[PDB]
Amino acid sequence: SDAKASGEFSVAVGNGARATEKASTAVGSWAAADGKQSTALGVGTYAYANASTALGSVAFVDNTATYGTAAGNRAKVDKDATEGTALGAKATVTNKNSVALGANSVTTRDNEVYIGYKTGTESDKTYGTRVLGGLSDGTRNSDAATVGQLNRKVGGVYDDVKARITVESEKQKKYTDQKTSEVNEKVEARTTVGVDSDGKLTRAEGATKTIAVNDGLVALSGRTDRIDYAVGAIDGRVTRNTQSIEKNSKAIAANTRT
Amino acid sequence: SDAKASGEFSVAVGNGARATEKASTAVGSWAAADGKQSTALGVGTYAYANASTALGSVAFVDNTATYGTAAGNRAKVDKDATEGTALGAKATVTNKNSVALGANSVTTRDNEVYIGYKTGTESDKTYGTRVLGGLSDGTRNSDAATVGQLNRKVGGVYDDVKARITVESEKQKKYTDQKTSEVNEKVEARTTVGVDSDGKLTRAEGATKTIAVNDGLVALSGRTDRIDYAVGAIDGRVTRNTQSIEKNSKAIAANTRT
Amino acid sequence: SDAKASGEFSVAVGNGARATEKASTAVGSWAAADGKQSTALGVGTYAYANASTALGSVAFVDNTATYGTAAGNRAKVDKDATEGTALGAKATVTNKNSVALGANSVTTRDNEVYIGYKTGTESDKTYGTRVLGGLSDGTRNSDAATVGQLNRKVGGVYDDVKARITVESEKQKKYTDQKTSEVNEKVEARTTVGVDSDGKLTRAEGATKTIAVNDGLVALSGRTDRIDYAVGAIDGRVTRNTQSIEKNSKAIAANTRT
Ligand SMILES: [Cl-]
Ligand SMILES: [Cl-]
Ligand SMILES: [Cl-]
Ligand SMILES: [Cl-]
Repeated sequence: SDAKASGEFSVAVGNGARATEKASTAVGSWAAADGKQSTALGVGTYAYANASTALGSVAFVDNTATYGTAAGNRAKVDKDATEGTALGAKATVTNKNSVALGANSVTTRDNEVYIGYKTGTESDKTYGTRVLGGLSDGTRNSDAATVGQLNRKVGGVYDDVKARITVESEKQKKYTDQKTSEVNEKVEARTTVGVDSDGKLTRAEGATKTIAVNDGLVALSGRTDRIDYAVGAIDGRVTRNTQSIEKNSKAIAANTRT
Repeated sequence: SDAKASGEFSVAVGNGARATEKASTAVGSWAAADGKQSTALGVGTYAYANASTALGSVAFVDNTATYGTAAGNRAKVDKDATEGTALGAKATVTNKNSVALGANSVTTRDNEVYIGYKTGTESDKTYGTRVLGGLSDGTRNSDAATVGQLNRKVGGVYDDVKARITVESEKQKKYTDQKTSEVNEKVEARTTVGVDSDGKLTRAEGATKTIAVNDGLVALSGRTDRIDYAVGAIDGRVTRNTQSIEKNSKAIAANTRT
Repeated sequence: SDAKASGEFSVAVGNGARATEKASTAVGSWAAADGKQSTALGVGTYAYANASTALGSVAFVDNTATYGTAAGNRAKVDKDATEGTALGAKATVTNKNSVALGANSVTTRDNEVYIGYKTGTESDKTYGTRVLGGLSDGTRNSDAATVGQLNRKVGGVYDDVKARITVESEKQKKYTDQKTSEVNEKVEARTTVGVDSDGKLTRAEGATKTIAVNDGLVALSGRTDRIDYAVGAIDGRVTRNTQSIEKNSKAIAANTRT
């Protein structure tokens, strides 16, 4: 039917191609550039929105998707996805200001770059994921962190925590030793007595022989037992002496004359 | 005025289009491909640098930006941005070997991929950011780390640290018990005495009754008090007996005759 | 020789250009679009595979690389790299369903986006890396984590671990104090005696003066020494008294008459 270049500055090349708005360019049979400053390249390629660019056969930018850019066979920026950018065959942008990066890629949120993709004939999953490589370590808060950075950051903190736990355990050992020692000092100061050359108990301070207070008590109690017996035995003797003395006095008096 | 294809192998299509260097291609009214192996597609699209490619109306590659690639309406690779790549409408590359990815995107450093973007009519911020989705977990040090990886790596270390702190606290409990027990063993060994059937103090080892050394001392001191009194009382009696005996002897002698 | 548009819906523009399959479009001298729905733009640009798109002079998609998309001077999707996407001058995709993003970029794995690149005249390294900026914090497990997130996540756990170590050290202090105190209570209960107004030993409970059991034992042993001497001395006296009494009795009897 065409080619028909009806817009100002417009160019249309190929059978059926049409460029119908100002500054539109359509190149490829049946391509259509129906937006202002729109560009369509390839067969059946449609750049319908203002400022849209569709590159590759059957690439598509919806007429509502102002500033949409689609590159690759069947790459698409869909309804309401203003400023969408689809990069790769069969990539699809369905969100504003987002990027579907890679063949078969999709978008899921606005203001997003998405590198996951519609899986084909072999996955139970709806979307597959892509590994992202070739990164320098991020420096800014909004830079991507690498696996290397993650490991080093986590490893460093892990070693620092190991180290702190060590210091604290040593502190607790030292503490218990000093606190336990305090009580041991008291025990030692109060529970021993020195023993003399002749067995006399003395202050433990700088003494040759040393014994425990309980042993000293047992031994001293034994001495007391002996003394206790003797005192009772002597008492009996003294009583009998007294009685005999008074009996002698009486007899002396009787001799004298009573 | 044109179209003018003056370079070797050059092609120019559209009113005013020009392709002026070897292997240049300009397609679109007023497009210009002025670099060697340069390609311009769309109205007013300029590929000025050697090996530059500008795709979409008003896309632009500065003549100094050798190897610059710009795709999307108004996408631009600017002065000195050699090997720049602008992907999306109004994307701008101002750094060497960098990529402005997405509509409105910019670059800030050389050797950078940048997915942040010039914000429009509604932000006090100069640049907005984009969330990046669809990643497989990175495996290499220069791979991107995912949120999933970050959480699992940090969570695992966190649990490991919990576990270590537990082991160490239990070690400190066990330690204090054993150290505190040592002193308790000493206290117990030195501060008790066994008590006999008849009250005799003995070694605490395997004794029926047991008392504390201080109680034993108090009780033994009381016995000593009693003995102390008795010894003094007996002494007085013995003194008086002696005096009476000597008096009797004198009287006996007087009876005898002195 | 050409231009030759021999495919259905095909368009070829430029000397030697050829579009030889259904829905193929070749624009640029010596360009070739030899795939179904293939599109080649620029001088010597080859879109050989079905559904391939090659944009920029010398851009190339291998005939086996179905759905390959290459944008930029010399950008290439190579043998067997089906669904490859090369974005930037001299970018090369050698893996299925992968993206070489940026000038000089490469791919290393299938299902990968790669932003590292072949270094040129000044590196001993084969591949350079690119910093990735402009990210919003990831929310999903497959979102990219930012440096900001990594730091905050790691910092928060680090503070939490600090805090836990503090609590546990305080627990160990409190524990040792209470356990050490228990033994101190026992020591104090068993190792002191009260001293009376008149020196009498009593239970330490609510006493004016207090002394240690070992000191009390030493002092009590000294009293016992004194008593021990006295008992022996008194015994000698009592023996002598007895002997004198019996001698007096004998003399009294002799006086009486024996
Ligand atoms: Cl005694
Ligand atoms: Cl006597
Ligand atoms: Cl007498
Ligand atoms: Cl007489």
